[PDB]
Amino acid sequence: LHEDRLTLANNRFAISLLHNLPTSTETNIFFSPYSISVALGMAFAGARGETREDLFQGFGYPRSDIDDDAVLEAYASQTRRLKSLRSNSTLDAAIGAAIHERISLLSSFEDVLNNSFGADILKVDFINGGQAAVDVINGWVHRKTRGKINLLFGEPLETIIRLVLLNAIYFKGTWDTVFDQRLTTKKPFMNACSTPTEVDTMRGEVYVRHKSFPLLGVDIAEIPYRGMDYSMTILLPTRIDGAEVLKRNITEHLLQDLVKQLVEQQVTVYLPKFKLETEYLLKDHLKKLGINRIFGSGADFSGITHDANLAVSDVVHKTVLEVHEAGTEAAGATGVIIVAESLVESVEFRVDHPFIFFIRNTQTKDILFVGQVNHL
Ligand code: NI
Repeated sequence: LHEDRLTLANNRFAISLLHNLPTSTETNIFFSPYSISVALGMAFAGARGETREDLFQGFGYPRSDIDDDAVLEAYASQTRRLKSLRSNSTLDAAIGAAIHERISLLSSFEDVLNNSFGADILKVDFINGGQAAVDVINGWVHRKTRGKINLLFGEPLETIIRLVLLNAIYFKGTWDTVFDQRLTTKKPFMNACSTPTEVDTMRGEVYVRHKSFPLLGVDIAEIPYRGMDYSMTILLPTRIDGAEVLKRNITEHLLQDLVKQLVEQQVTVYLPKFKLETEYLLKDHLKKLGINRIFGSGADFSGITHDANLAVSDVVHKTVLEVHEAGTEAAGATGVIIVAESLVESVEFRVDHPFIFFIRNTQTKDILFVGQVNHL
C-alpha cells in the first residue's frame, strides 16, 4: 500500500538533482532519478547506524512518510510493480555494486540486492586486475542494456576503490501516434548560445494532452507512448531563453498540478529528432543534498561486510535517448495515419528552443527520465 510514497521521494529527488546538476548554454541534462534512487537503495541496504540515518535524511524518505524500517520493502514493491505490469514500453536496467573480490560479503546484502533492487554484484580485483575489472563491468552494462550503453569506464579505476555503485537504464517504446517520416524536414532550432542550428524536425497533427500557462511562461504537451502507460511531457518556455527560469521555478508539487490540468487536444507538434548521451559521477551532487557518510572514512557498512572498512567511491550513472518518428528506435513502426488539414483551428507546439521534458509512467506517476535540451 502507499506506493505513492517512494514515487514522491524519487520525484522530489528528481527535481532537487535537476536544480543542482551543472548547466551551460552548450550542455544538455539527461538522467534517471529512478535508476539513481535504486542505486542509493543499494547503499541504504549496506549502511548501518549514523551512516544509514544520514542517507535516510539526505535523500528525504522521511519527508515522504517512509520509516527507515520500510525503505527496502518500498523498493521491493516498486521493483515488482514496474516489471510485472505488462507494457508495450520496456526498461533495460544495469544496476549493480562493483565490490573488491577479496571483501567477504554478508549473504543478507546479496538477498536484499536481489529482492529489493534486481541488482547484480560484480566482485572484481580493483588492486591488481585494473583493466580486467572495467572489461567485466563494461561487458556487463553492454549485455544488461542490450547494446544501448556499452562503457561505464574508459580507463582502469584508481586502485584505492573498493565499492562503486553503477546504474544505467534504457527506455524502449513506440509513439501511440507515429510521426509520418515524409513530413520530417530540416528546421532551425535556436540553441541556448542564441545561434540557430538546422535539425531533422518531425511534424504531426497529433492528439496529446496540452495546456498553455502564459502566467508561468510555459506551454506543456504530453506525448503518449503506445499503451498510454508512458508519456514524454515537454515543458516549452514561452520565452526563447526561458529554460533556466522555468527549471528553477518547477517543483515536484507544481509539475503534478500542471500535468493534471492538461486537456486532450489535436495540436501541430514540431519535434526535433534529438539525441542525448550523458554520464555522471554523482558523489559531489549527492553530498550537496546531505548524503555524505556513505562516501566517508569510518562509514558503517557492517550490512555488506563484517571484516573491512568500506566506503562508496561514487555513484556512476549513464543513459542515452534518441527521438524518431516511431518512438525510441529508428524505424520502429511501419503503419501511420495521414491526417487531413483541420479547417477550424490547430494549436502549434513548436519545440525550436531550449526545453525541459520528463518521461513518466502515467499510472504510477514515477518520473523515469528528466531532460533539459539547451543545444542540438
Ligand atoms: Ni497544489
